[PDB]
Amino acid sequence: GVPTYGAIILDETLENVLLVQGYLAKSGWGFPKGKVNKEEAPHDCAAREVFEETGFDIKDYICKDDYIELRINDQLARLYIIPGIPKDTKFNPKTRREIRNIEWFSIEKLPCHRNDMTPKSKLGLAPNKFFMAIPFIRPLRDWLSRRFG
Ligand SMILES: CC(C)C(=O)/N=c1/[nH]nc([C@@H]2CCCO2)s1
Repeated sequence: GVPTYGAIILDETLENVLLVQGYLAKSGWGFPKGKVNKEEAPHDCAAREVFEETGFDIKDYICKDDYIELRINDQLARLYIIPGIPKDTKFNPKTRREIRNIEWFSIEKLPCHRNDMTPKSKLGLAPNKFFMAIPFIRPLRDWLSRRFG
């Protein structure tokens, strides 16, 4: 699978994260990210995708060693951690044919797993609008505990 790159943007209090909502198969909330172009460096891909999806330029704030990376279904997604961005920043996608909405979310209120259906004696997981973000939540909380406190 082609690698994807993006960002986890936090505010100045470290208790809110910026998520974006797409359409159709990307109809829920997730971190801004996308697929790398041929010959494009990881940091340049992350900045390009975040600016296309949010209108905010991270290039002068990326730190090379500060990211969370996951391999899901043999595809690799790497999100650079960007703290300290003011909550009154004006965010605007480049293409609203791809992005429905942009919002801050409390990290402590976000889910870190989906719920089962054991009350119905049925296998699988119940739907949740944060499905694309959920895999990053626990590793982000653990990263923030080790780096800050
Ligand atoms: C109404 C809208 C915000 C919403 O929830 N969209 C979803 N689309 N995909 C979902 C399911 C559950 C997780 C796996 O796929 S949830």
